[PDB]
Amino acid sequence: KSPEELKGIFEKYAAKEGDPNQLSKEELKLLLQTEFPSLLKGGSTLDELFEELDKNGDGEVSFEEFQVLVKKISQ
Repeated sequence: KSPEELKGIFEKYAAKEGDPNQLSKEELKLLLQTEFPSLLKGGSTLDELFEELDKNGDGEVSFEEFQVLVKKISQ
């Protein structure tokens, strides 16, 4: 999906919890389950993936640091 579509997705799942800008594990899980069910395991198991994506180290994943996932996809 284009970065734009991925933004749309990011917003969808983020907003589904409430926070528009930042995904928790659950938003990621549902996101991944719907759009990329492999990636729940693939590359890294969800919990580890979350840490890997959360470069800023707050816990929850912003659209910017979420680009690490898109990088992984590109790889």
